[PDB]
Amino acid sequence: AEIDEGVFETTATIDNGSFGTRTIRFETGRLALQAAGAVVAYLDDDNMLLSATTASKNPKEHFDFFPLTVDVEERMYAAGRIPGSFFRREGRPSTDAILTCRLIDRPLRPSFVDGLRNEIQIVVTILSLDPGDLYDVLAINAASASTQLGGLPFSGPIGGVRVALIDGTWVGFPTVDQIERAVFDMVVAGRIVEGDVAIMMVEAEATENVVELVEGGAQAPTESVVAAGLEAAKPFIAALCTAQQELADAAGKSGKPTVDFPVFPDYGEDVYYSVSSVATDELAAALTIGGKAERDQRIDEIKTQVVQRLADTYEGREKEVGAALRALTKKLVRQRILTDHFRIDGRGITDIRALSAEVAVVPRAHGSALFERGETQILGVTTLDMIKMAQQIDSLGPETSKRYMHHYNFPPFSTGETGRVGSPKRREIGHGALAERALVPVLPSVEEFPYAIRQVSEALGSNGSTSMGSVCASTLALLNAGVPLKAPVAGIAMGLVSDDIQVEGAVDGVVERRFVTLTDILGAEDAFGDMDFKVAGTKDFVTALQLDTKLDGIPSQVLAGALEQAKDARLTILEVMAEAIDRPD
Amino acid sequence: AEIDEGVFETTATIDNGSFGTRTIRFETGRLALQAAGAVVAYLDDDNMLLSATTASKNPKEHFDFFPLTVDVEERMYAAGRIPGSFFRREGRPSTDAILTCRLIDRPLRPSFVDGLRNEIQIVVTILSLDPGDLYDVLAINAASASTQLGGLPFSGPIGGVRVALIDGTWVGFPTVDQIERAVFDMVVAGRIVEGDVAIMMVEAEATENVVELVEGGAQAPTESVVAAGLEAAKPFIAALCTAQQELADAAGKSGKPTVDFPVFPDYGEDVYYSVSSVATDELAAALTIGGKAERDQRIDEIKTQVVQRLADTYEGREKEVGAALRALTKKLVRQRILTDHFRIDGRGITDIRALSAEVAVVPRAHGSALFERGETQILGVTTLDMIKMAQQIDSLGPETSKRYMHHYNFPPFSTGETGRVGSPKRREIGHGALAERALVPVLPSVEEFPYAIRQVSEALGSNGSTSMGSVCASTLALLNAGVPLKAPVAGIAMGLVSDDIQVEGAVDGVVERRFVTLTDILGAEDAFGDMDFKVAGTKDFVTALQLDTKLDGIPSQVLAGALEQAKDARLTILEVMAEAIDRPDEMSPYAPR
Amino acid sequence: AEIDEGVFETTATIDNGSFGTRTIRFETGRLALQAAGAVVAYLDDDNMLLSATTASKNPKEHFDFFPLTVDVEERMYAAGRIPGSFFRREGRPSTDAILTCRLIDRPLRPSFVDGLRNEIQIVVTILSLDPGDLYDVLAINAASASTQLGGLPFSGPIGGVRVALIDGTWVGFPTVDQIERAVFDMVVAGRIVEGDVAIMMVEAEATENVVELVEGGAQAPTESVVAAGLEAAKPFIAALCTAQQELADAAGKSGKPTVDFPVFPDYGEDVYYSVSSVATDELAAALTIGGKAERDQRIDEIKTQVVQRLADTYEGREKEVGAALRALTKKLVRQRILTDHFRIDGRGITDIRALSAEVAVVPRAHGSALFERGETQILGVTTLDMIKMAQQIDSLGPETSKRYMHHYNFPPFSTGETGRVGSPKRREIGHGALAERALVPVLPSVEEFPYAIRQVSEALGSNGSTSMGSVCASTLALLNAGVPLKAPVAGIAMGLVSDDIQVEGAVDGVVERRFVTLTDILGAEDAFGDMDFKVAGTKDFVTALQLDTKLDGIPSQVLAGALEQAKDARLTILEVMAEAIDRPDEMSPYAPR
RNA sequence: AAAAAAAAAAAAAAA
Ligand SMILES: O=C(NC1(C(=O)O)CCCC1)c1ccc(-c2ccc(NC(=O)c3nc(-c4ccccc4)oc3C(F)(F)F)cc2)cc1
Ligand SMILES: O=C(NC1(C(=O)O)CCCC1)c1ccc(-c2ccc(NC(=O)c3nc(-c4ccccc4)oc3C(F)(F)F)cc2)cc1
Ligand SMILES: O=C(NC1(C(=O)O)CCCC1)c1ccc(-c2ccc(NC(=O)c3nc(-c4ccccc4)oc3C(F)(F)F)cc2)cc1
Repeated sequence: AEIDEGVFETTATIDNGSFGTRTIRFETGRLALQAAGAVVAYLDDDNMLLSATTASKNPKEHFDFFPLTVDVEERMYAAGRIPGSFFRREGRPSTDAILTCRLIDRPLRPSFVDGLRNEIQIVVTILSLDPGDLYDVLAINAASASTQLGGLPFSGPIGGVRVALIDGTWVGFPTVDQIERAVFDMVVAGRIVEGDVAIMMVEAEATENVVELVEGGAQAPTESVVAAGLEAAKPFIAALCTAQQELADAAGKSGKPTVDFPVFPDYGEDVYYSVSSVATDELAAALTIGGKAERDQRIDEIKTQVVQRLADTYEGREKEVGAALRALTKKLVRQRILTDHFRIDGRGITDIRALSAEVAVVPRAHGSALFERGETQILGVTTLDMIKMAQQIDSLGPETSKRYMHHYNFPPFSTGETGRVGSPKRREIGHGALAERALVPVLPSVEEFPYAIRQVSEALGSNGSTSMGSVCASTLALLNAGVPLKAPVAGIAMGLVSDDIQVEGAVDGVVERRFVTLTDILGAEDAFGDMDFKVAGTKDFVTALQLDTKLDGIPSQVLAGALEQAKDARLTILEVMAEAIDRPD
Repeated sequence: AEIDEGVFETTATIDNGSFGTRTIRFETGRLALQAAGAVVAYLDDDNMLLSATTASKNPKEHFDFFPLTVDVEERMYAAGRIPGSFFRREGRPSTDAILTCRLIDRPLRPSFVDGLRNEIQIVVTILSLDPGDLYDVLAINAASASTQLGGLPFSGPIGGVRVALIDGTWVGFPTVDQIERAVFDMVVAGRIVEGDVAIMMVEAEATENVVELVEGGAQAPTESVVAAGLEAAKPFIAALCTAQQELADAAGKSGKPTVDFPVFPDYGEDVYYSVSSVATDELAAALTIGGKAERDQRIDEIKTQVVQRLADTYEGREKEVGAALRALTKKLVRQRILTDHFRIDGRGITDIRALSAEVAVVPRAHGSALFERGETQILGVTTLDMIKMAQQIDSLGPETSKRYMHHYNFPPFSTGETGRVGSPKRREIGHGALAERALVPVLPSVEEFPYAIRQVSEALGSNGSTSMGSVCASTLALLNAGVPLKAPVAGIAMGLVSDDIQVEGAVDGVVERRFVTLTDILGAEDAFGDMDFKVAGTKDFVTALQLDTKLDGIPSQVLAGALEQAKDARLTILEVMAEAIDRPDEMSPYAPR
Repeated sequence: AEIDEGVFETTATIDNGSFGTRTIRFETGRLALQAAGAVVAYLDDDNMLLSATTASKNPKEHFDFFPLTVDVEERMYAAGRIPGSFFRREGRPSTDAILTCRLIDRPLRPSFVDGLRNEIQIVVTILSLDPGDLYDVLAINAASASTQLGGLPFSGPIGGVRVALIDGTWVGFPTVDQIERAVFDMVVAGRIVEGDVAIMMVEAEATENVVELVEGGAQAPTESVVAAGLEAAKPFIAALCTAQQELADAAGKSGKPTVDFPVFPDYGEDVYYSVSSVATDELAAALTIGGKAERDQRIDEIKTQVVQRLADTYEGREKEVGAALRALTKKLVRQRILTDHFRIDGRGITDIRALSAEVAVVPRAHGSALFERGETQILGVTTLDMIKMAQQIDSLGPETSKRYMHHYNFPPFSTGETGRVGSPKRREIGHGALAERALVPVLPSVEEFPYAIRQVSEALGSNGSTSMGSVCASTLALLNAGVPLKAPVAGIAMGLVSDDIQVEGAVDGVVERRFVTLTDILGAEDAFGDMDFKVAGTKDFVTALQLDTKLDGIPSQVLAGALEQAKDARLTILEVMAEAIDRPDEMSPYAPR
C-alpha cells in the first residue's frame, strides 16, 4: 500500500478471539535511506522500532567463517525517563538486549548461502514502548524484513511469535498482565516451505505462578500440551511471513539481485575425491576402535600421513584436504549411525553416560554440589544473604528487582585450551539464563523464605550439554543449603539425525526419509547431527525448553517420541539425584 | 634569559587596559629531559602545566594517514581534592579533557609535512589550577612550544587565545567572573605569515546571560561584531608566537635538525601522468551526468577499467592508481566550480537543498521531530524529568552540575557502512557539544521551568553538516514538548574554493588569489574544498560558531561575505521551521508536573 | 596415598613450637581432568583452592619472548556473601589479586627452558577462605604443583612460605592476629639444589605497630635480624618441595614427557662466531668512551656497520646478528666489571650518582617535592582531605579501609617512547605497593592526625630504580605538607654479578667463583647483572625489601656485605635530603583544618 | 600477559 510517494506499508492481524485482536504494521521508504535495507515496525500504534541492514563492499577471506553481527540499542527515552547512571547516558548492553540479539542471530545465521565472506550487520533501535508489552518478537520480525528488502542472498522471510497458555487457550502476543495468568510461555520462529510452516527455533519456559495455578484447577504443561502449543503457533507465523513478502513485492525488490557476492567453498571436488579414495578404509577401521586416547591418536596420525602426500601434489593446500577429511569423517559417522545404530563411543541410542552426584564439597560454603555425567563435570555453590542484597534493575523492561541470581562460568581449561579470562561472553549469558529460568518455578515465596539467593555454576569439564548439568547441580546445591524447594528439577540434551537413506528394495527410487533420535549427545554428535534440543523439568511437567533446527519438516510422531524419550531420561537422572539427597538439610 | 645553567625562560604580556594585565611564561631545560621536547607553562604565577612531545624510531608506511595522538591528563591534586570515585583514582577522560584534545589536534595536525608516517604523541599534564581560571588555551600554546623545540618537521609556532566581549571591549584571557559579565566568548588560533596573522581555527559561543544583558543596554553579537572580535585577537596571537620563537632560538635548536624523517607520497609522477592522459576526458564527461546513481556507476566503471589496465602495465600497483584518480577528480571538480560556477549536484553558489520539517513522530515521547535537508536526515527526541536527575559533575573545572544535556549519535549505517557500535568516539562528543552550546542561551530559567532536560540526536542519514541539522531538530523537538524558548535557533555550513588563476591578460605575472564561497556544502565539497564554516543563531544574533581552515590567510571581506550569506540561509530555514510550528505545545500527559 | 581409585594426596607439616602446628594438603586426580595438570590445595581443612595448567598445541615464532600468563580468580562465595557491585558479580581483578599474580610470576617465569614459544596459562581459583588467613603463599605452592604435574619442561618444584617475627621467634604461616603482634613479615620462595635450599624470591615489610613494639622492649629489625629470618625459612621450603615431589611421583608422571616442545634460539653458533671475530676489538674500544652520547653514537654506528657487512653473507639476518652483538656486548661489560672493577659510566663499585632534592615545586599543592638521582627524576605531590575520603575496600581479605593511598605513574615519554596512556599496568601497581609499604610504618595515628592522605608519584625521567626514588620523594613531600612523621625514610637499589674465573696460576681447571656487589645500578647493569635487590628504611631499621635471583647458592658473607653496603648508601642519601628539610612545615592555607 | 624496547565518509564457535 503506497501511502505516499516512495513509501510502502503492509499489515498483519493476530486474532485471539475473546482475548482481543492485535495488528502489526511494516513500513519502508522513509527512514535510513542509505542502508541496504530498512524497515519500521509498529505494534498497536504504540510500540515502534527501526531495523537497518548493510553489507561491506569487499569480501574478507582471512576469516574461515561467515561474519554476521547483530546489535540491539535500547533507548531510555522509549520509556520516558532519564538514565540513572552517573554520566546519564546508556552504557554497555543489558542482559535483555543480549538475549534478544541471540534470539535474532540463531534462526537467521543458517539462512544465508554457504561460503559468504562479506560482513553483514543488523542494528535494531527501540524507539517507543508501552509499559505492558514486550519488544523481542517484534524485533525478530523487523530484522527479517529489513534483510529481505536489502537484496542479499537470503532464504525467504522468517516469522516469529510468542504464545502463552491461559485457561486452555494459546494466546499470541500476550501482555505482561496476561502472562501473569498463564502456565507456559513459548517463543517460536519458522518459515514457509511449499505452503507449510517449518519450525526453526524454540525457546519456552513455565511461569512463576504455575504450581499455584495448577493447584487451582488448570492443566499442567506436559509433553502433549507443549506439542499442541507448537502446532497452534503456525498460523501466526504464516500470516507474518505473508505480510513481509507482500511488503517486499510492493517496493520493487523481488528479483534483480544486481550486486553479486562471491563464494568461497571449503574444498574442491577433486581434492575430496582423492581424499576419499585414499583414506576411506583407514577412517572406517579407525572409527571401530574403542576408547578415547587410542582413537584420537590413530585419527591424528591418519591426518598427518594423508596430508603428507596430497598436499604436495595439490601445490601446498593443506586446509582443503583437512576440510575434506572432516567431511568424509562426518559422512561415515552419520552412515554408521543410520545403518547399524552404533555410536562412536559404543553406546546404544537410548543410553546415558555414567552419572554421579555429591554434596558438601566446599567447607565454608552455604551449599555446594558436584555433578558428573561422562566427561562433563559441574561444580555448584549457593550463598544466602539479606533481602536488601537483591539486584536492582534499571532498564526498559518491566522487571525492577531480582531475588534469585544465577551466574555461569566457562574457563578455557575445561576443554584443555588457553585463552583470555575476563568478562563473560554472550553464550555464557545465554546458558546462565536458561538454567535460571529452569529453576525459577520451583522456589519458595519471599514470605516463607526471606533471603536473597545467588547460585554460581563453574564448568570444570565440558563434553556437551553443560546447561543441563548446571540445572542438576543447582538443584543439588540448593537442597544442600536448606532452601525448601517445591520439587527437584533435572534436564537432558537430545539429538536427531535424519536422512533419505536407501530402504529395502532396489532401483534407488524407493528411498524413504528416516529419523533416528539420540539420548545425551556428545559434542561431536551435536556437530555432526541434524537437530538438538534440551528439556528440563520435574516428574510432573516441563519447566524449560530450547530447540534449534534447519530441516524442512518434522512429523508429529517423531517429535512426540523424542519428547517421551527425554522424559524417560529425566526420570532416570532424578532417581540418582534423590539418592544423594532427598530433602532440605 | 638563562635563569640557570641549561634552563631557559621567556615571557609574553597581555594588556587589557582598565581590566588588568596578565603574564604568560614558558620554561625549558629542567623537567622531562628524555622526551624529544618539553615545556612548562605558567599563567599569573598560579596556573602551571607541562607539555611533552616524542616521536617513534621507525615509520609505519603501511598506514594511509599520519598517526598523531594528543592526550590531556587532569590531576585532581591540581584542585587540592581527592577523587570521588570508588577507587579514588582518575579514570577515563572527561568531556572537558576530550574537547581540549580536539582543540589542540585541529590546528596542529595540518601543520606537519604531508607523507609523514612516524608516530607522534603529545601529552599535557595539569599540575596547578586557580579556581577562577581556564587552562585550555594555555595548553594549546604549550603543546605548540614543545613540538617546536622537539626538532620535528613542523611549520612554525602556533598561538591561541580567548577573547570575551564586555561593555564593548574585547578582553584577552578573561576569568570566570569576567566571562559571566560578557555577551560572547571566542577561542582563536593562528600563525604568522609574511609578518601578518593568518587565522586557522575558531570556536565561539554566546553566553548564557546574553538575553538579559542585551535587555539591559548592551550590544548584541551580530555578524559585524564577531568580525571585529576576530580582528581584535591578532595582536595577542602575535605576541605569543614571538615569545615561543624566542624560546626556541635561545635553547639552541632552530637549525640543524639532525634527525631526518622519510616521507611516503601517495603516488608517483609517472603514474599520475599516465592516469591523466588515459582518463581526463572520461572523468570530465562523467561529472556532467549530475544524477547520482548514474554518475556513481560511471565513475566506478571508469575506475575499474583504469585500475585493470594500469595494473596490467605497471605490474600490480593499484593503490597509487586509485590515489592518482582521486586527485585528478578533485582537480576537475575544483576547476569546474571556479570557472563555470557549477556544483556536483547542479546548484548555484547560493542555493540550499530541499528542506522539510515535521513534529510528533514518536508516539510515547514528550517531544519529537524529523528534519531533512536534501540527504541529511536527523531525528530528535526530548525527555523531561525531576530536577534531581540533572547530571552531577566532579571534574577539575568550575562546572558542578548540568541542567540541560545533549547527546549525539552517528551509527555506521548512516553512510551505508559496517562498523562497531559501542561507546561514542571523540568526534561524536565534539559534534554533540557544538549543538548543545547553540541552544543554551535561549533556555528558560529553572525558576520558571523547574525540570531537567535531555535531548538526543540520531543521524539517520549523513551527507554533510549533521551538527546544524541537530540544532534545527532540537529546536523543533523542544517546542513540541512544551518548553518555552525565548526564540527559535537554526544553523548552516559554508565552504570555500580559492586559487591563483591568471586574469584576462598575459605576462603570467598578474596572477592574484581568487575566492568563491559556497552555501550548504555536500560532504564531497568539504573533502575537496578549503574550509568548513558553521554558523548558528536566532534572527537577531549568533549563538555558536566553528571554523577550521588550512590556507595561509583569508581576507576579512571574504569572512564578512560568508557571515552574511550564512545569515540569509539561516533566515530561510527559520521561516520553513516556523511554518511547521511557531509556539510551544501543551505538555504531554506522560510527562510529570 | 591413594585414598580413591585414581586420586592421590600428600601432606606437609609445619611446626611452630608453642605457637601451634599446621598442615598443607595436596590432592590430584579428581577435579578438572581435561587440563594438562590440576591440583587442589588445603590449609588446615578450612582453606581450599584449585590450580590448573594448560599449554597450546602449536608454537608461534613471531613473538620474541616467552608468553606465560597467570590469573587469579577470587570468588566472593568463599567469604559467604554476595558481591556489593551494581551488577552483583565479580568484575576486574582487585589489587590483591594482581599482587598475587606477580608473586607467582616472578619465581616461575625464569624456571622454564629458554627458547620456548608455546603459550602457558595458569589459573588459580579461590574456593574457601577462613577470615583469619591469607591465601597468597598457598597459591604459590599450588601453581608450582600443577605445573610440575603437567609434564612440561619445568625445572623442579618451587616452595613458598611466609615468616613473621614474634617475640624473637620466626613463625611460619601466621594468622592475622599473630601478624598483629609481629615486627617484621617476609614472603620467601626457593627450591632444592643438590640437597640445599636456594633462595629465588623475597618480599618483606615491617608492620604498622613496629615502633610501639620496639618501644615496649622488642628487638628492632636490623640487617642481621633479616638475615636470620631468611635462614629460618629454609626448612619449611624444603618440606613443601618434598611433598610436591612425592605427589608427582605417586601419580605417575615424573618421566615420559611424551609431548616434545620445540625451542627457538636467538642465534646460531656460526653467526655468533663471525660477529665476535669481526667486532671484538671494535666494541671493546667503544666502551672506554666516557660520554654517553658519543658512546651510544659509536655503538649504533658499529651495529649498522656489522649489519650491512654480514647481511649479504647470511642471506639476510638482522635479528640474529643483533642478538649476537647483544650477547658479545654483555659478555664484555661483565668481564670488564669482574676484572678491572670498572662500570659503564666510570663510577667506582661503591659510588652513588649525583643527588639533588627540592621542595615546594607546585604552587597550590598542599606539599610537593622533586628528587633527582643521576638520570632518574621523580616528582611527588601530597593531598589532604577529610577522614571520610578514605578508600572503602570490598574484597576477600581482612582489609576494609585505606587511610593512606599511594599511586605511581610511568608515562611513555619518561623513556622517550610513544605508547598508550590510561589505566596502569601490573608493574605500576607493584611499584606503588612497594613504596606504600615502605612508608606505612612511619605515620601518625588517626587520633593524633585526623586526615586522609593521598600521595602521587610521577616518573618524569627513568634510568633505574624509580621505586626507591618514589620512596624518597614521598618522604620529602609529606614533610613539606606538615605531616608529623616519626622518622624519614630512604631507599636504594643494589646489584650483584658473580662468575667462576681462573685465579693466578696454571692448569686452568682451578677456576674459582667470585662476587662483585654494585651500588645504585643503572638499567643496563640490571639487564646484564646476576641479581638485584632494593632496600628501604630509616637510620635504625629496615621497612621494605624486595629481591629476585636465579643463582644456585649465595654465601652468607656476601649477603651480609651487600646489606651493609646498602645501609651505608641509605645513610648518605638521608644526610643529603636532610639539608632540604628536616622538620615538618606549617600546613598550607589551602588545606582544610 | 613480560619488558627500557588516535584521524577520517572510507560478533560465531570445542577449535
Ligand atoms: O563441551 C562442550 N560444551 C558446550 C555445551 O554443549 O554445553 C559449552 C557450550 C557449547 C558446547 C563441547 C565439547 C566438545 C565439542 C566437540 C565437537 C567436535 C569435535 N570433533 C571431533 O571429535 C573429531 N575431529 C575429528 C577429525 C579431526 C581432524 C581430521 C580428521 C578427523 O574426528 C573427530 C571424532 F570423530 F574422532 F571425534 C570435538 C569436540 C563441542 C562442544
Ligand atoms: O556527513 C559527513 N560527515 C559528518 C558531517 O556531519 O559533516 C557526519 C559525521 C561527522 C561529519 C560526510 C558524508 C560524506 C562524505 C564524502 C566525501 C567524499 C566522497 N567522495 C566522492 O564523492 C567521490 N569519490 C570519487 C573518486 C574516488 C576514487 C577515484 C575516482 C573518483 O569521486 C567522487 C565524486 F566527486 F564523484 F563525488 C564521498 C563522501 C563526507 C562527509
Ligand atoms: O628507567 C628505568 N626504570 C624502571 C625501574 O627500575 O624502576 C621502571 C620500571 C622498571 C625499570 C629503566 C631504564 C633503562 C633500562 C635499560 C636496560 C637496558 C638498556 N640497554 C643499554 O643500555 C645498551 N645497549 C647497548 C647496545 C645495543 C645494541 C647494539 C649494541 C649495543 O649498549 C648498552 C650499554 F650497555 F652500553 F649501556 C638500556 C636501558 C631499564 C630500566
